[PDB]
Amino acid sequence: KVFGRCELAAAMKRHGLDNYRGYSLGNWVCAAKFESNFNTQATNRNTDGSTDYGILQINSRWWCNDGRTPGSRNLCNIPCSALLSSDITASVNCAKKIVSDGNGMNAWVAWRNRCKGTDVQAWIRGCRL
Ligand SMILES: [Cl-]
Ligand SMILES: [Cl-]
Ligand code: NA
Repeated sequence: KVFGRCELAAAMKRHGLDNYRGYSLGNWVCAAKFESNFNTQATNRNTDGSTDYGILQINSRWWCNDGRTPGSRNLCNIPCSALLSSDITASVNCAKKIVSDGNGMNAWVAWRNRCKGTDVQAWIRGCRL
């Protein structure tokens, strides 16, 4: 499923990302945009053999099991495919675990590179929340 920008902002809030660990909703929306273009089914192979999945491109090296990332962990205790669902519950929950891991959203390199330091409020501007 490919969400609309305001559609994704509302769902992320309903799912509690709003100011989670101090990250306002616009940070999350911004990250989702650049990681997956708002597409729950997005996947990309990393040069190390791991793969990123879903709207926030969560990695199989650490967070989910996809059965083909040797020596990896499954910290979110979920199969990576659950991160590709129209239902963003597993991606949201696993994202909360990641942002809580001590480096916050810097875990998302694309957030650090394209959102951090910018006016992220623009991502939820216009949206009824
Ligand atoms: Cl594996
Ligand atoms: Cl932080
Ligand atoms: Na894994």
